Amino acid sequence: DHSELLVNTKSGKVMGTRVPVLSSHISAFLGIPFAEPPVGNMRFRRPEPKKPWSGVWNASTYPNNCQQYVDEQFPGFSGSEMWNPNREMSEDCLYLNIWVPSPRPKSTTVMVWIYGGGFYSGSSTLDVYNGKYLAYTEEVVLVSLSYRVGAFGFLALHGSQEAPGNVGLLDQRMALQWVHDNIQFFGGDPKTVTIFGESAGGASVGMHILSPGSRDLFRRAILQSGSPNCPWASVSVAEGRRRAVELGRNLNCNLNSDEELIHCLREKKPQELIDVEWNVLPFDSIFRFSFVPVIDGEFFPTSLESMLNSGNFKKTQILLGVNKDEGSFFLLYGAPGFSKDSESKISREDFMSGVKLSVPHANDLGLDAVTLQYTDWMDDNNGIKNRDGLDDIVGDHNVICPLMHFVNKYTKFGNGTYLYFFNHRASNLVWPEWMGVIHGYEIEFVFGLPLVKELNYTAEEEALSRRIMHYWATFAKTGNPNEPHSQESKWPLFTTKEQKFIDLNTEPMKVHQRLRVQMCVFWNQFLPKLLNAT
Amino acid sequence: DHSELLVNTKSGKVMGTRVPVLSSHISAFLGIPFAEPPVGNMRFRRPEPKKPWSGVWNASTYPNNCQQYVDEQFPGFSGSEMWNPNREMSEDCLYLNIWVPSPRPKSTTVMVWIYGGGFYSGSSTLDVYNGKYLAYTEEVVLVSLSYRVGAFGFLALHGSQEAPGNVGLLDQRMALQWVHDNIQFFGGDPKTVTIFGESAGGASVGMHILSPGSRDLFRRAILQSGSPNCPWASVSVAEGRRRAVELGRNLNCNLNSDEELIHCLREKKPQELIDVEWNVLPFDSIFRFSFVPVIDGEFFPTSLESMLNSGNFKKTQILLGVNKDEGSFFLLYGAPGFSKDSESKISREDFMSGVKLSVPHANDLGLDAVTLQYTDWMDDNNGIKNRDGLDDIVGDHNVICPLMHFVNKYTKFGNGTYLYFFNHRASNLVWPEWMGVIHGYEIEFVFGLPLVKELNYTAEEEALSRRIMHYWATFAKTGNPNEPHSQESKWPLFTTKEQKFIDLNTEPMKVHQRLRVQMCVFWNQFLPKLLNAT
Ligand SMILES: *[C@@H]1O[C@H](CO)[C@@H](O[C@@H]2O[C@H](CO)[C@@H](O)[C@H](O)[C@H]2NC(C)=O)[C@H](O)[C@H]1NC(C)=O
Ligand SMILES: *[C@@H]1O[C@H](CO)[C@@H](O[C@@H]2O[C@H](CO)[C@@H](O)[C@H](O)[C@H]2NC(C)=O)[C@H](O)[C@H]1NC(C)=O
Ligand SMILES: *[C@@H]1O[C@H](CO)[C@@H](O)[C@H](O)[C@H]1NC(C)=O
Ligand SMILES: *[C@@H]1O[C@H](CO)[C@@H](O)[C@H](O)[C@H]1NC(C)=O
Ligand SMILES: C[C@@]12CCN[C@@H]1Nc1ccc(O)cc12
Ligand SMILES: C[C@@]12CCN[C@@H]1Nc1ccc(O)cc12
Ligand SMILES: [Cl-]
Ligand SMILES: [Cl-]
Ligand SMILES: [Cl-]
Ligand SMILES: [Cl-]
Ligand SMILES: [Cl-]
Ligand SMILES: [Cl-]
Ligand SMILES: [Cl-]
Ligand SMILES: [Cl-]
Ligand SMILES: [Cl-]
Ligand SMILES: [Cl-]
Ligand SMILES: [Cl-]
Ligand SMILES: [Cl-]
Ligand SMILES: [Cl-]
Ligand SMILES: [Cl-]
Ligand SMILES: [Cl-]
Ligand SMILES: [Cl-]
Ligand SMILES: [Cl-]
Ligand SMILES: [Cl-]
Ligand SMILES: [Cl-]
Ligand SMILES: [Cl-]
Ligand SMILES: [Cl-]
Ligand SMILES: [Cl-]
Repeated sequence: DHSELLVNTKSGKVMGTRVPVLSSHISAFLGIPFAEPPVGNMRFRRPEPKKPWSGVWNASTYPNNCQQYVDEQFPGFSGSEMWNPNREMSEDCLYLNIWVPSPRPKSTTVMVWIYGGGFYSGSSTLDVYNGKYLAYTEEVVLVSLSYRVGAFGFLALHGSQEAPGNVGLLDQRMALQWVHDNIQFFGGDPKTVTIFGESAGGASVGMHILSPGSRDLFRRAILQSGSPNCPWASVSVAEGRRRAVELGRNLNCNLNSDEELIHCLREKKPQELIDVEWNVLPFDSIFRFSFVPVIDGEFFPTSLESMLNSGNFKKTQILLGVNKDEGSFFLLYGAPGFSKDSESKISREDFMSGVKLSVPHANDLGLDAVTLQYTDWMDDNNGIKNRDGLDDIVGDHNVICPLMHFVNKYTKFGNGTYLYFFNHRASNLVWPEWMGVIHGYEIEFVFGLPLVKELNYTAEEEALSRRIMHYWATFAKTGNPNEPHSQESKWPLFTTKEQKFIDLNTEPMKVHQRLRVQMCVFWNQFLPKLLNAT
Repeated sequence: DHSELLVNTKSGKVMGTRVPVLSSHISAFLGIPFAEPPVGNMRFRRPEPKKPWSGVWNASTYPNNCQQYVDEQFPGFSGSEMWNPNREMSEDCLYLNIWVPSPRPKSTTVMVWIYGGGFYSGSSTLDVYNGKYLAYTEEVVLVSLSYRVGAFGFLALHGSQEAPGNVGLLDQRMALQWVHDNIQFFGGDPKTVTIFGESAGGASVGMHILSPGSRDLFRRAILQSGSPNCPWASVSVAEGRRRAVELGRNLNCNLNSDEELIHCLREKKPQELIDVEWNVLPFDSIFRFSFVPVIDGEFFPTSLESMLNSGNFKKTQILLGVNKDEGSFFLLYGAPGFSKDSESKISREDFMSGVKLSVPHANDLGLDAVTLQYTDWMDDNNGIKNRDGLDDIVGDHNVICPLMHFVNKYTKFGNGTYLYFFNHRASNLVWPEWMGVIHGYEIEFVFGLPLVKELNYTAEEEALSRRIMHYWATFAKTGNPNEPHSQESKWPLFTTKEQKFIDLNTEPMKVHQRLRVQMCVFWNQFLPKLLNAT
């Protein structure tokens, strides 16, 4: 072993690059391969382990981003473009990135990031995901993986082995297997790996907790604005098949057999599958994505609900939470009456159009039930109330209530739960005020962007980012976000009985209980009973 | 014409009695017959007009009270005994009472009182109904009628003419016909008659507004805590028949034909029918009575809802309202966990037992819907919240929301609506504090008991009674409760658009809007759609 930027792993030697960070420096090994390129006849198939290489792998520059739908609703606007691929797109995209403190640690806490983006998009190379601030400030080895999204990672024709489904989840598991096998050479302790992600990434984290084939590969888990049981996170095998066939029908494919269909889908260039991706959804809806995990009986033994009830899952500690206005993004992009440069005050007619779009699987009784629940009939024509009420409908149904069901089911068997409610609106936010604390905007605090002066955050925001980075890192390290024997206020543990949680903002810590119970009893207990009876 | 206490009517001469009232005096003609005694083969039949008499009728003492169930839940307790018959009970009970100012007016405003008591009880002779205070203070001719209740006034075997149903309503209409024909001789103006009643009496008033055969007999209407469309106020002809047959089955009657059944029921003494009256209800329930008006296609042309929608009803002015805690009486008497001498804090189990009892016709989804709606899940085990929530369930479902539906349907076609919310708890109340402002306790203010010193009301309460007596009387007289060109605050008119109403207490008048819309949209629009779909 010669240099600090050279590391010999079980797959071959890797050469990194020194990176500047807050007046200091650390090491980064970017673009390390963990699977063979899922190209050609490999498209839609399970990932294959990367064949070991001779010589030295150049790990000094980020890798390609997986083929995905690109958002151009607001061309040039940073608010939306900070999420788009910032590297060239390619089906050859299964790589991982590692940020190592300097000098190289011997056996320190490890954190693996799993990006979100509704399983149809996402990149490990985004600026808000730069792990050098976290690695540096908290001295953890920070890993960020990648995984096939869209049809590429989730086209599902159950029964077939050419496109069984969930391969994007299997891509994640292989990156986690590689971390388990090689993170030691980078100074990481494979027995103290914490996986964390946001949105589809948080749902993924929860899916690795559930899937028996993934449990042994990590120690602890953090989930941000995502839960495995989210209504948009999975589909039955019948629906997945139905959508795969419909995708084929959009490309004038032969539909006589799975082989015919799959072969045809494999002959198409990437952008061709992406171009008709959204045409397969079964309803006019928001917060619904075409290709997602399928409850196959393999990666997922049984229905998610029976697994949560039987305690059929990994038991450990978890730290999770949600943002105050999870729904605003999805209404801005597809609900009538909402627009980026307007206060978007909503009319009674658009409110109702929005309820229909938000609970696509509901019948009329169900739609009325929802409307009754979120309408102030003492002032039903208040455009701001209609807007905010619709925002909460989308956030409660799609993120918060599903996470609260998961939190409650998990706590009965887990070894420690820490729940947070993130409600701070960034001072340099480019989105309109009506969107509030947006889906995905706690991430910048988790990765420490506020400590970077040029980004223009207030001093209190830098403080908030530090507390957060330290809660996350201390939790990953010990199973508890609080410092042992500290003076600071204690984030209390979430219990079945007390159900406490804390707010996460620039104000002095404050503890609360039963996060949105009223609305969540509606969403998790009532509405489903109603839909199953009618 | 010789004396002030002697009056010659179209039915014969009547002799009254001078009565003392607040240091002064007035005349009272008590026990005037308006129908032939519905005795013997007359039981269950339509009322027959009283055959004119020779000589002078002694109208100096109250008449008998109709045969009815007598309440002995709290023997000796005034709170419950002030509602029980205070005269001997008899099937010979169709009489009316008149209080005439002195000196006798020539043609003044007339008010006719229709007592309540769920159509199974009630008397025109109760102390809280003494009309001398109102007649005196407001100089109106005050009439109080009587009508058969229980099986006697509402046994219904549609198709038959021996017991067609609604005869108790027909008893009321005949008393109103007699007032139309003879009130002139007592100084009353038959063209300015206002009918008013509480509970079943208020529902009756609304039924006379609906029934084309009753409309021409009165000018205006006042309804207190009752509405024709209340869930307990009527039954289909099938259900009435079903209950009449079940009553017969309780007395070991022959059930082969209506004639057999009716003849048998006619051979039984009164107390025998009363003794098994409650055994015919179809569900374990509260706020439900055995024999009530039937939607027969005669007195009621069509369903109450289609009549309200088509505007098929008398168009005039109406003044109506409800009390703050309508449900407490019915929970005290039959819901588990409630008792007279306890604070009655309710357990989650009794709350649920109570929901079942309160919405007897509901399936499980419906029961859950109700529970979800009235449960504070942030503190579901608060015994006081469970108690009060259950109180509102009973009041909203049985009185307030049905009245608000009626108010809204009526206003689209009426000539003026005045709505009130009575929320003052009497200072000398003998019932426990948890019952609040009880069903039936605004009556004592409407009849002016507070002006009687010996009854122990505060000075402010005497003031409240006077404003109320004067709103009622001024409304009966002109169609508007407000004084023309007055300094006092104005009770605004209730409109389809603004929906304003006022509170009625000892505080300075205050106007509000949309009385209990949130809960009433639930009860009037949502729940029924839910029950009709499931
Ligand atoms: C997490 O699991 C640990 C170990 O399974 C729990 O610690 C045990 O707690 C019981 C009760 O105090 C003791 O009898 C054992 O000796 C403990 N083991 C050790 C090594 O500490 C711990 O209580 C669990 N924590 C939570 C929040 O459930
Ligand atoms: C109650 O009815 C009366 C009479 O039908 C209404 O009075 C009429 O109002 C219109 C509009 O102002 C006038 O053109 C008529 O000349 C009025 N008639 C009389 C004799 O006043 C009155 O508006 C109605 N009130 C309510 C509250 O609906
Ligand atoms: C590593 O590869 C990148 C590819 O563009 C190149 O820019 C860089 O100079 C290379 N470094 C070495 C030592 O190969
Ligand atoms: C009227 O009848 C009642 C019946 O008890 C009696 O007390 C009263 O004295 C009678 N008066 C006359 C004049 O008949
Ligand atoms: C990761 C993000 C945050 C918002 N921008 C990115 N795009 C997207 C789409 C869906 C989702 O749930 C989450 C996301
Ligand atoms: C008239 C009263 C007021 C409470 N005491 C009398 N009894 C009774 C029963 C039912 C009802 O709706 C109303 C009543
Ligand atoms: Cl920097
Ligand atoms: Cl779903
Ligand atoms: Cl096929
Ligand atoms: Cl489709
Ligand atoms: Cl859309
Ligand atoms: Cl739950
Ligand atoms: Cl929950
Ligand atoms: Cl921003
Ligand atoms: Cl802005
Ligand atoms: Cl930023
Ligand atoms: Cl909940
Ligand atoms: Cl007196
Ligand atoms: Cl009903
Ligand atoms: Cl019969
Ligand atoms: Cl029965
Ligand atoms: Cl009962
Ligand atoms: Cl209504
Ligand atoms: Cl209404
Ligand atoms: Cl009292
Ligand atoms: Cl008391
Ligand atoms: Cl009294
Ligand atoms: Cl309403």
